[PDB]
Amino acid sequence: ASRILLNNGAKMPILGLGTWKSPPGQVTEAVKVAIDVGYRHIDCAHVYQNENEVGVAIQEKLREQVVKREELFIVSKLWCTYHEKGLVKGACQKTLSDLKLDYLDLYLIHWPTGFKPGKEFFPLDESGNVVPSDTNILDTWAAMEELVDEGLVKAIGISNFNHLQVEMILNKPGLKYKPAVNQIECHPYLTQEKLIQYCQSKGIVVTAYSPLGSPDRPWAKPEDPSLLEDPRIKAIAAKHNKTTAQVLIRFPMQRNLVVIPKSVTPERIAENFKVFDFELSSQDMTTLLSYNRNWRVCALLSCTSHKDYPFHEEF
Ligand SMILES: NC(=O)c1ccc[n+]([C@@H]2O[C@H](COP(=O)([O-])OP(=O)(O)OC[C@H]3O[C@@H](n4cnc5c(N)ncnc54)[C@H](OP(=O)(O)O)[C@@H]3O)[C@@H](O)[C@H]2O)c1
Ligand SMILES: CC1=C(CC(=O)O)c2cc(F)ccc2/C1=C\c1ccc([S@@](C)=O)cc1
Repeated sequence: ASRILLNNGAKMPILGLGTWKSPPGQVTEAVKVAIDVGYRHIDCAHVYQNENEVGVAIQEKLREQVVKREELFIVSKLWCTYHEKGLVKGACQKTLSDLKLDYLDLYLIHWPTGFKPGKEFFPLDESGNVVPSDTNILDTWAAMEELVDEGLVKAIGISNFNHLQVEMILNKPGLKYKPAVNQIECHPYLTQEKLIQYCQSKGIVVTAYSPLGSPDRPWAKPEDPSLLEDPRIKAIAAKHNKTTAQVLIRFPMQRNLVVIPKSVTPERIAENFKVFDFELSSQDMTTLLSYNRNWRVCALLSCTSHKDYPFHEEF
């Protein structure tokens, strides 16, 4: 069952390709291979610094008539330095330009935290803390809504929002378009039951990022755990004649989540897609859920004093 119906009426493929850390000289081939082997959803962001190269791939596959534009589901994200209402459209248009698209299927507020505008993605002061902007979630949301009305994006959503921040938007005076998606970190070590149930209860689809535990994240430490090497998960994969990665990808799918594993390795791109031919039992699902440790690999530790930092709240 390969697409989920969003609250904007569009169908989103439940498996997509992640692109954070995909080197610019490797990501065009990664996305080409992905489309060839059946991916129809690509997760992008301006801050990843590789959208031009992602776009080359998409355009070549459209030109080759491997796929039609309406069959693709392209996602990107508004970076923190563009939260001011007057900057949102230009940020979207830069992403559209780089991706070689005339619309996005989904555009997310990447984080609830606005930063001072400028050339620096992470403008810093002396204490190691980010320089905020005096922007707020609701005004940025209104600017996102304008993108729908101007035809630049088919759906808007959020990422890394806690349930109180989602509630803020849902309670917005004059709300025109509800968020379609909340994209959050989710894997067996950070199972997210409370936030997922909240979002799903509101008709908001959850996308699970870092489903393999982001082993390539640049701040990984040698003592940190590794989902791909967890012998309990290895054992579940063996029972099914699948890889650990395949179990880690199938897991969120069975929770009615979208999942976006990243790879630049052609064999793994193909492996990661081969997750529609097996099912985890309910007992296996509950067992995987039992591995939760509240272990977050993307904690945005330079922004813990920002007024809108999302991870002080329980969920
Ligand atoms: N919204 C947000 O704030 C946010 C935050 C984080 C991530 N995301 C999105 O979510 C995507 C996925 O998360 P992520 O990039 O953090 O990490 P991930 O998908 O959990 O893990 C990617 C790592 O796993 C490796 N890998 C992939 N498939 C494998 C397989 N079958 N066997 C063994 N190793 C495998 C990759 O290696 P190779 O590439 O070398 O094959 C890479 O090192 C991102 O790329 C981005 O699109 C969003
Ligand atoms: C969590 C995270 C992500 C993941 C993502 O969105 O997919 C990311 C992606 C990028 F392209 C660049 C930075 C980040 C980041 C956190 C982070 C990194 C360095 C700093 S420096 C200011 O010390 C601060 C925060």
